[PDB]
Amino acid sequence: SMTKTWTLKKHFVGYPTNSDFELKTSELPPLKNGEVLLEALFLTVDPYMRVAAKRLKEGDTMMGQQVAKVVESKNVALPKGTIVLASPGWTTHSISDGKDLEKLLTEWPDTIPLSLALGTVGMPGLTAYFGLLEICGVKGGETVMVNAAAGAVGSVVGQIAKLKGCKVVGAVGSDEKVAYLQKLGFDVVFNYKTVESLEETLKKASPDGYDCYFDNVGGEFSNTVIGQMKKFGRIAICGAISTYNRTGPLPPGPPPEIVIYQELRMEAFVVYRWQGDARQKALKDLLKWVLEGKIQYKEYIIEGFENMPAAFMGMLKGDNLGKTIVKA
Amino acid sequence: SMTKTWTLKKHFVGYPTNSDFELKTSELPPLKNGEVLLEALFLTVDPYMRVAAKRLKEGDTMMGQQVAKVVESKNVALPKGTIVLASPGWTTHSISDGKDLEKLLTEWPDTIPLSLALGTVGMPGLTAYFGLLEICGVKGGETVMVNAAAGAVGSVVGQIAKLKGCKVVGAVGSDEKVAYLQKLGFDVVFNYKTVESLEETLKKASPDGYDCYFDNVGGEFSNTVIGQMKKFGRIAICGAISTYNRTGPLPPGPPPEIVIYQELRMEAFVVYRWQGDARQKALKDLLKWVLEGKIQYKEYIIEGFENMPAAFMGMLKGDNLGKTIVKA
Ligand SMILES: CN(Cc1cnc2nc(N)nc(N)c2n1)c1ccc(C(=O)N[C@@H](CCC(=O)O)C(=O)O)cc1
Ligand SMILES: CN(Cc1cnc2nc(N)nc(N)c2n1)c1ccc(C(=O)N[C@@H](CCC(=O)O)C(=O)O)cc1
Ligand SMILES: [Cl-]
Ligand SMILES: [Cl-]
Ligand SMILES: [Cl-]
Ligand SMILES: [Cl-]
Ligand SMILES: [Cl-]
Ligand SMILES: [Cl-]
Ligand SMILES: [Cl-]
Ligand SMILES: [Cl-]
Ligand SMILES: [Cl-]
Ligand SMILES: [Cl-]
Ligand SMILES: [Cl-]
Repeated sequence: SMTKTWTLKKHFVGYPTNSDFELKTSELPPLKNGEVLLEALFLTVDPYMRVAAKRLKEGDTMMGQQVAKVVESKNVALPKGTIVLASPGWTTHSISDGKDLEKLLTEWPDTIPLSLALGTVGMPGLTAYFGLLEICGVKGGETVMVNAAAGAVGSVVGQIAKLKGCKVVGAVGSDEKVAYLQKLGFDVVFNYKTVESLEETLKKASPDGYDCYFDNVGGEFSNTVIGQMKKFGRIAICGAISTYNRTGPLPPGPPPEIVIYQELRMEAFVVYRWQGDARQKALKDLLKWVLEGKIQYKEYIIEGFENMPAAFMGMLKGDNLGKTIVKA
Repeated sequence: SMTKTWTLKKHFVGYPTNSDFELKTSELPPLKNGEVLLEALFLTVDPYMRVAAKRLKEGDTMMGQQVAKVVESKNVALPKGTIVLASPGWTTHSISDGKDLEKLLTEWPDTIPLSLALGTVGMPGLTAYFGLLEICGVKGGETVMVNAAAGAVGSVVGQIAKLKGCKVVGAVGSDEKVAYLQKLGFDVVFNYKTVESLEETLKKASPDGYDCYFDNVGGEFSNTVIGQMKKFGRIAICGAISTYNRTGPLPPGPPPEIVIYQELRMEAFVVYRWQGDARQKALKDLLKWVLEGKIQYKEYIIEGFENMPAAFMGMLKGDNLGKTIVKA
């Protein structure tokens, strides 16, 4: 069985470029007993891959998750036709012994795109769920600041916060994204590229400050928000996408006098802290909320495996409205 | 009755120098009913004063706490001879209505210097107690990193950590402070000014990394420690003394990739979060541990109120062995 694979040709320097990637074709070996052949249906690209790539050797396959189908099987538990979540990296076909696969929720209806299993009802949505509910620890009535708010993580954060009775202020990177989050029920949404002053916009959005900060961006954006956190405010550090492609030193941290006298609690997290049973319960909640209309979503589906680098680079730049997914 | 007062003549640039301070002599107003006249016995100088000074107007009294004796009284609860903690600033004599004064522990013995009420068995010791036990949440068997470790905060952090069954690594600025903390039972103590590599020294001190970081210093030192924190490691942000006297650009924040991958919890605190009740129980614990020999101490007593600016500057620069105190 042939396969195509995207490899890291050269470690990224700044933003990735086309030349940093190399497509290779190879033939996979026959299956051994207990193994399955997986055909990728949908492949995700996500900001963490800009960081995780630094641990690869040049020539290695780019890491990542996909929704795949078993197209040949010598595994009793995994017959032909089985849909799984797998992480063989950026490849069209792969062989698995089954150990590391995750199966689709049995509740998964044929009325919603399978690509959502990589987004809203997948690891980004779970990142939003646990970051907001357990790290921010919202109980209701808080004012929550969320950046990269039209991303797959941030848009779930804001919609769950509304369900919990919070006020939500969201920062986005385009005018279309403003309308999107307006439609989704955010209390305040602004385009951070076009406001005159981030400081003044955040102050008008919540004159008495912010209880919780769900931080995907980092850098100077976060320095500005930290200056508007209430005493004992909570920051959930999910990502720092404004920094991952840096070529020079990081910006200065926030003035320590602010952090100390406001007695801020800042905790970083990764979704895999929560184990399988907790993630399954949360995925079922996310799916129920989607089917009830309480969580809406947008996807940016790009056709063609050959476009996966372009998908990744466009996503890193914020060029796309909705979760970026490649359809094989 | 006359008083001498140290005022801020010029806002500090970098570290203070002598010409930034001005000593003034004035006559205090007569005592009204319910008031007491307080004579300073011991006055403390502490790093937070360097930051708090930025908010003063030129001519204002420098802020700070002292142990004082009631020498004239119209307040039945505070007869002449009563010893109190008071915060009138850097002044030899002051008037109080009594409302914010604190008597010492009832069981305070005459075998313990009164000046310890400004150190090990006072606000520095309480900062150490709550920061380590509640913000870091040590439970036993952890490895603790503490910097500015020979101050009253740091020395109490290390000795409480030892009595809880932790390993403690301390960073100090002089060889004499290395010997002091070695005698106090710190597992590893190093002079950060003379090591070839802070990264390598911290690695040798704890090859598997740090569970808890009690941080008084901040800046680049803390960025290095953050790269050696264990997964779910906890940072108690008490101070950032490396930034208080630092000219020029502020230091970069820590690499977000490390903070997020290690899922660190970083919380700032001030001792005033804990109300007078819980502070009293902690103070009793500290006194009992001093009397049992589980917490030892060293003070650097400078004679003469006229030497208080010099005491402050030497303390800021790390040049004094033991908590710096001025004896009036
Ligand atoms: C899979 N996962 C959890 C997660 C987080 N950090 C990791 N870091 C590493 N090194 N390795 C991992 N596997 C990893 N996984 C995810 C995936 C995507 C997003 C995320 O932020 N995605 C963007 C995608 C933006 C877009 O598609 O436009 C978003 O805003 O939702 C977060 C967590
Ligand atoms: C009173 N207190 C709490 C505290 C903290 N920050 C504040 N900040 C401000 N602006 N105002 C306050 N009153 C204040 N109080 C204290 C006092 C001293 C130390 C302290 O760290 N002292 C040094 C003294 C160092 C030395 O003498 O060498 C130490 O390391 O023990 C900490 C907290
Ligand atoms: Cl190119
Ligand atoms: Cl390499
Ligand atoms: Cl997987
Ligand atoms: Cl966005
Ligand atoms: Cl819930
Ligand atoms: Cl300065
Ligand atoms: Cl130090
Ligand atoms: Cl020290
Ligand atoms: Cl000594
Ligand atoms: Cl991880
Ligand atoms: Cl205890």
